[PDB]
Amino acid sequence: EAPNQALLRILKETEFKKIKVLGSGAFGTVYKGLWIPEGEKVKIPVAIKELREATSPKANKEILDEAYVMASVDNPHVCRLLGICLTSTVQLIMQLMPFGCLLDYVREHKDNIGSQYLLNWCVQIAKGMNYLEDRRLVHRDLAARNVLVKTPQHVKITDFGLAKLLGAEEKKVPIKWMALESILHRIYTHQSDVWSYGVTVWELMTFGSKPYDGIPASEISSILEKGERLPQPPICTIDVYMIMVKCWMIDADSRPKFRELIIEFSKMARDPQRYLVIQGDERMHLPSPTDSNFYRALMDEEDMDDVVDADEYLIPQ
Ligand SMILES: */C=C\C(=O)Nc1cc(Nc2ncc(Cl)c(Nc3ccccc3S(=O)(=O)C(C)C)n2)c(OC)cc1N1CCN(CC)CC1
Ligand SMILES: [Cl-]
Ligand SMILES: [Cl-]
Ligand SMILES: [Cl-]
Ligand SMILES: [Cl-]
Repeated sequence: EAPNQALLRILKETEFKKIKVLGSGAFGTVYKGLWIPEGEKVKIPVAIKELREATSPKANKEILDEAYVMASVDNPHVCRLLGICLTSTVQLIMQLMPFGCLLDYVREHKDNIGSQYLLNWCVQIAKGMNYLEDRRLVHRDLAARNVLVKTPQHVKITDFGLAKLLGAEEKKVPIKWMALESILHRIYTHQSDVWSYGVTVWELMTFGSKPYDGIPASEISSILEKGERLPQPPICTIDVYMIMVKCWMIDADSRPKFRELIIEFSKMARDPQRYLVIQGDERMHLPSPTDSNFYRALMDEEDMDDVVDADEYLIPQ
């Protein structure tokens, strides 16, 4: 295979300050924060994923795998890794996605989310996945909770901790998002991801409902073998639902390519009303502020005159 000449950047902990906890897990905490590169004179809104514990070697090995992958990708719909910090525990410094989970987002704003937005998120997510396929990368954990929202206009994929190379046979499980071939055979492929992509498209079409809700995960393998699938969402045209259903074929080669899913949804986003029926589609506004005022309250700090988003902070430094 090709040599991987990604640069891994090492940051001083002095260069950045934590501001708020975004998420607390066992063995990890995620901070909203600010980062000032050294001698740069720019301020960069970051999220900082840190391990509370000392190893936890398996946990420690999993965070460095995640940094390895994230450092090795460059795409507008994949999340950037800015660098790592070699403190008592290892920290990942990544671009901050100010609007959070796409999952959280759809539930919080379901009454103000129009068809153009849904169709385009579908297009972008596919594009990210297609980029990962291009790089021979299998995500193995696509879901709406792992898609982050930079602006309402711009989502990016994330959570590469489980990400493996194709055919790697590398050393909880979501289950509901998992292809049948993955549940029975621990087989994972880009077309395995295509399945998870379908379940994600479903999660968005229902504004965040739980797949196979009230069904125990142990049951699911039998359900999918019988021929049962997720129901057709209300807002959902047969055309869109028919796309989901093809992602959920038994024969993974018959499932659509991410290459194709970009094209299909892209066409639908040209006439978004014809493929998704949303009550009051017109008087729907989703607000993205780009003002220097906007960043505060968050990281209220004081003066954000020198903010640069990660996407505008490029290197060779
Ligand atoms: C639905 C959970 C979520 O994503 N909440 C969230 C996310 C962000 N933005 C953001 N930007 C960059 C990163 Cl790396 C993360 N990571 C992150 C944040 C929170 C939980 C988990 C992760 S992670 O996927 O494990 C990463 C690989 C470490 N997040 C955000 O920016 C403001 C705010 C939120 N939330 C958290 C939940 N909160 C209500 C309790 C609403 C806003
Ligand atoms: Cl500082
Ligand atoms: Cl966490
Ligand atoms: Cl500096
Ligand atoms: Cl970058």
